[PDB]
Amino acid sequence: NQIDLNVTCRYAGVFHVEKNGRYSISRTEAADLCQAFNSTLPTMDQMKLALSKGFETCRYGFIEGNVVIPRIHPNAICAANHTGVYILVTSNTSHYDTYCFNASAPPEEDCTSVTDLPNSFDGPVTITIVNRDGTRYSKKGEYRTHQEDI
Ligand SMILES: Cc1cc(C(=O)N(C(C)C)C2CC2)no1
Repeated sequence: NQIDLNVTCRYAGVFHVEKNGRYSISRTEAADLCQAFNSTLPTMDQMKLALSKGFETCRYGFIEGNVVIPRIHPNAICAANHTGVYILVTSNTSHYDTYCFNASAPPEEDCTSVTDLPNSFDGPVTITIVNRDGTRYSKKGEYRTHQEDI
């Protein structure tokens, strides 16, 4: 009973979370997952400030109100070569990665590793945070509050 959560650097408190190496998070699960990191889904303004500090990914993820990809450099296979916060307009499907916002993180680029999941609750799952440098933090718990996300 295991969940892998790949996380990034934080930029103005904003970071990306990919679950189990595939698009697999619902919007309800995303809010709960960010809450386990004492975080919330970013607002569009928070995401734009993070972009300005150096944040970009090549993955769709929830923010408050939309699913987006922050882009700095144009790349044909990432958000159709767009720059800025690219907003997903048309999709059949509901599951993506998520972004999260932690207000207590440093104001600009923070590329230290994540070493805690501070607000998960009691449960049976081995949750492993996987940093980009491969370092891992694991703890037994749960973060999903909606049964249909389990
Ligand atoms: C202590 C401490 C802080 C971190 C860290 O990188 N975090 C990021 C994801 C905002 C916070 C939620 C735990 N890891 O350990």
